[PDB]
Amino acid sequence: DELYRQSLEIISRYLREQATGAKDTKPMGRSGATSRKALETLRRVGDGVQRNHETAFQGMLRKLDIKNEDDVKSLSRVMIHVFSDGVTNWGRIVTLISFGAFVAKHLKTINQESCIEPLAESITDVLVRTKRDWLVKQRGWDGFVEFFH
Ligand SMILES: Cc1cc(OCCCc2c3n(c4c(-c5c(C)nn(C)c5C)c(Cl)ccc24)CCCN(c2cccc4c(C(=O)O)cn(C)c24)C3=O)cc(C)c1Cl
Repeated sequence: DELYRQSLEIISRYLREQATGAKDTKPMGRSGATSRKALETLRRVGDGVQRNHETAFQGMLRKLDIKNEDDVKSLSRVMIHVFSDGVTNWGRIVTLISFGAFVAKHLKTINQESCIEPLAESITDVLVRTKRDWLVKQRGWDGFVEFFH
């Protein structure tokens, strides 16, 4: 119940603060410090990988044809297909979240900023439902931060 809350918190914060250039006006909620270290890891690595995959991400966005929140409810299935099953590791996870961050930037640009919030949820939903057991075998986000030092 709570690990989903933690992950969702991190992703929503990262996506918003990537979309807007701001750094939030408060700290984090319950389990806040681990979530902060995760968010700063994201700050570094997400921008790096987004720069590396600018071409593929930008062409995919060119395809995705996103207009409103209904598009958000219809994109989760493409996200699931691309993230699917097979090789599981932290790099693919940060890549998931990083494409979420680019999508959030774009949504703010088209003034459809309100769609950033369901997006994160969808990401987070797909993130837990598909990797839950493995995440606990990584003691959650602890495996994340320690991996990326
Ligand atoms: C529609 C949508 C999806 C989203 O993300 C879904 C998963 C992330 C993603 C992947 N990929 C994406 C691509 C993409 C496509 C399609 N083609 N190319 C060349 C790229 C870069 C795009 Cl454009 C956007 C997101 C992703 C494919 C290549 C990277 N990867 C990958 C595959 C296999 C092994 C490894 C690997 C290792 O070695 O362990 C490390 N990673 C990075 C690997 C992906 O799973 C997110 C949101 C919010 C939305 Cl709404």
